[PDB]
Parts: sequence; C-alpha cells; structure tokens
Amino acid sequence: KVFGRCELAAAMKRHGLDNYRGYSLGNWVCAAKFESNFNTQATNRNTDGSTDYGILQINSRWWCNDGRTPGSRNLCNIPCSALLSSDITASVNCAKKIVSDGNGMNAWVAWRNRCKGTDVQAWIRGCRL
Ligand SMILES: C[N+](C)(C)CCO
Ligand SMILES: C[N+](C)(C)CCO
Ligand SMILES: [Cl-]
Ligand SMILES: [Cl-]
Ligand SMILES: [Cl-]
Ligand SMILES: [Cl-]
Ligand SMILES: [Cl-]
Ligand SMILES: [Cl-]
Ligand SMILES: [Cl-]
Ligand SMILES: [Cl-]
Ligand SMILES: [Cl-]
Ligand SMILES: [Cl-]
Ligand SMILES: [Cl-]
Ligand SMILES: [Cl-]
Ligand SMILES: [Cl-]
Ligand code: NA
Ligand code: NA
Ligand code: NA
Ligand code: NA
Ligand code: NA
Repeated sequence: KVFGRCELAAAMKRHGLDNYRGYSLGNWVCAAKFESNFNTQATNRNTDGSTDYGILQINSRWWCNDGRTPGSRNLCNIPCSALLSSDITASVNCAKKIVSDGNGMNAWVAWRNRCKGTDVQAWIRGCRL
C-alpha cells in the first residue's frame, strides 16, 4: 500500500508516535517519505547482506528475522515480512523500540541527512489528525 501523506500522518498519530521520545509527528512523516516513499512494500538490500523492510525501512541486522542475515538479531521479535503489511502496527511498535535505543531518530540515516533540523511541521500541514 502506498499511503497518502496526511493518511499516513493520521495512522502514525493514532498509533502513538506524536511526540514519542520527544519527536514531533512531522519527523516521523518526513522519515517515511524519504525511506519508503510511503510504500509499505518497500525493500532494499544492504551491502553486508541485511535487508531494510517496510514504511520505515527497518533493518534485519538488528530488529527482525528473515532467515537470511547470518548472525543477526531479532530485537523486535517479529518476522521481517510482518513489517510489509498494509497495517502499520508492527512497524510502529518496532520503531518505538528503535528510537528508545540511545541514538534517537539518528538510527534512520535518511532522517539525519534529510529531515533533521528542517521545518518538519510542513509534512503535517493541512491534515485532519
Ligand atoms: C545500537 N545497535 C542497534 C547498533 C545495536 C544494539 O545492540
Ligand atoms: C513538505 N512538502 C512540501 C514536500 C510536502 C507537502 O507538505
Ligand atoms: Cl504497495
Ligand atoms: Cl492523504
Ligand atoms: Cl485505533
Ligand atoms: Cl520534535
Ligand atoms: Cl511536526
Ligand atoms: Cl518499516
Ligand atoms: Cl544466524
Ligand atoms: Cl535477538
Ligand atoms: Cl520469523
Ligand atoms: Cl494503519
Ligand atoms: Cl533523542
Ligand atoms: Cl539501528
Ligand atoms: Cl496545520
Ligand atoms: Na508527499
Ligand atoms: Na535506509
Ligand atoms: Na535478523
Ligand atoms: Na536461516
Ligand atoms: Na526549522
């Protein structure tokens, strides 16, 4: 599923991401735009053999299991395929553990390089929340 911008903001809002660990809703919408282009089915293979999954491109190196990342971890206790569903619950639950891990939203490289320090409120402007 390819979400709309305001549609995804509403979904993230009701799942409790607004101001979660201090990060306003606009930071989460901006990250998803540049990580996945709002597509829940996005995947990308990394040079070390891990794979990034779903709307926030969660990495199998640490957070989910796909059976093909030798020596990896499954800290979210979830199959990586569950992060590709049209319902964002699984990604949001795993995202909350990721952001609390110590580096904050810097864990998302596209957030640090394209959203951090910008006017992120413009991503939720005009949305029925
Ligand atoms: C901080 N990392 C996610 C890289 C490892 C956690 O043990
Ligand atoms: C922030 N953008 C202008 C790129 C999206 C519309 O709000
Ligand atoms: Cl899709
Ligand atoms: Cl929308
Ligand atoms: Cl609900
Ligand atoms: Cl904030
Ligand atoms: Cl915001
Ligand atoms: Cl994701
Ligand atoms: Cl293994
Ligand atoms: Cl584990
Ligand atoms: Cl699994
Ligand atoms: Cl949803
Ligand atoms: Cl932080
Ligand atoms: Cl990470
Ligand atoms: Cl507004
Ligand atoms: Na957009
Ligand atoms: Na990425
Ligand atoms: Na893994
Ligand atoms: Na395996
Ligand atoms: Na700013």
